[PDB]
Amino acid sequence: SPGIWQLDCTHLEGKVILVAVHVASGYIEAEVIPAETGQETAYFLLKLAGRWPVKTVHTDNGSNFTSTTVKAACWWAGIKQEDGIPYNPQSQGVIESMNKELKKIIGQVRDQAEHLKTAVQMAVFIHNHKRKGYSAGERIVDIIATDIQ
Amino acid sequence: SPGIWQLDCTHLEGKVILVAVHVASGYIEAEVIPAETGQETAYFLLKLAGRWPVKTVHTDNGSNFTSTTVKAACWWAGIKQEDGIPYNPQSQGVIESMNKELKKIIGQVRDQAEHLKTAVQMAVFIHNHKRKGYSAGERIVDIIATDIQ
Ligand SMILES: C[N@H+](Cc1ccccc1C(=O)NCC1CCCCC1)Cc1ccc2c(c1C(=O)O)OCO2
Ligand SMILES: C[N@H+](Cc1ccccc1C(=O)NCC1CCCCC1)Cc1ccc2c(c1C(=O)O)OCO2
Repeated sequence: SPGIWQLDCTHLEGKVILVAVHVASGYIEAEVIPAETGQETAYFLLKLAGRWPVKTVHTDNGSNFTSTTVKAACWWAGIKQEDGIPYNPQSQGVIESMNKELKKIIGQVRDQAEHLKTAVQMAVFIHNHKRKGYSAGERIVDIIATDIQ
Repeated sequence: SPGIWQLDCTHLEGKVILVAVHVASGYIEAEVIPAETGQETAYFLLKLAGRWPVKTVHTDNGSNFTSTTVKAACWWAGIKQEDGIPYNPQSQGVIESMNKELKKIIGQVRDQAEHLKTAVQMAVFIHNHKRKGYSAGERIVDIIATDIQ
């Protein structure tokens, strides 16, 4: 559970926002890319796993599950690559709700940046710092620290 | 000190590697950029502060210290921007040592990636996971968790 992350891809402004959610905390990392390719997804996972102890990734679609570049990055970084099949039906809804929340925040900051990627990072900042009581950023740190000890 | 980060800029292959070091842990984030500008530095700090509770940044040089875009990002993200003067002289050496270690790792993985940015992220991963004992990634989590609690 401390090491489990979920990939999520959403669209805005004719661009792609790639998101990794730390399932237990709701903490996120995200990036803007022109389109979701295996190489982009692989690179994003390499970045993520250098930053947090990523043990398992539930991929966002079967193309990234299949992608040999994504598999090579998971091998490199010591990540177990799994499917994202929502055997729990509430998984679909949680991700949907997050995409809607993120897009709403992006709208609230959109005028404060020229480039979409800036607004997305502002949205990541707000999402991770929002107290719900602890923030997602606080919850991820506590979960992993508990796990280390 | 859980909140204190130091910016560091180094060169390789005609490109710039921008590094943020969490001083208390030695944990790092890094990116490759064509050249160090106020705008790239501002964007890097925005990304960083969405991911970790950044209270203070010691900037790497007087141009990023002066930069109005860097100041606007520090304002946006709630970061106190400070100068990077090594009033403690052992600070110069620690960063120089880190740049040489990072470059060493980058050369050990350089053949495993076409693009420099990939090699740099592999080096970030290795650096943060290296046990010296605890790794830098373990230390940063423990430090911040203790601070929340
Ligand atoms: C396309 N190449 C192939 C390659 C080319 C040359 C040497 C080795 C390999 C190779 O397969 N290395 C194993 C891997 C190790 C970790 C992750 C993925 C693969 C890797 C790659 C993937 C994604 C990217 C890249 C790059 C890049 O080459 O820089 O740059 C930005 O997003
Ligand atoms: C240069 N612009 C000016 C701007 C343009 C339009 C609206 C507001 C502003 C504005 O100054 N907002 C205040 C901030 C300034 C810095 C950080 C947070 C808020 C911002 C910026 C900085 C660095 C970047 C960017 C961008 C971008 O516009 O996307 O893109 C990649 O690295």
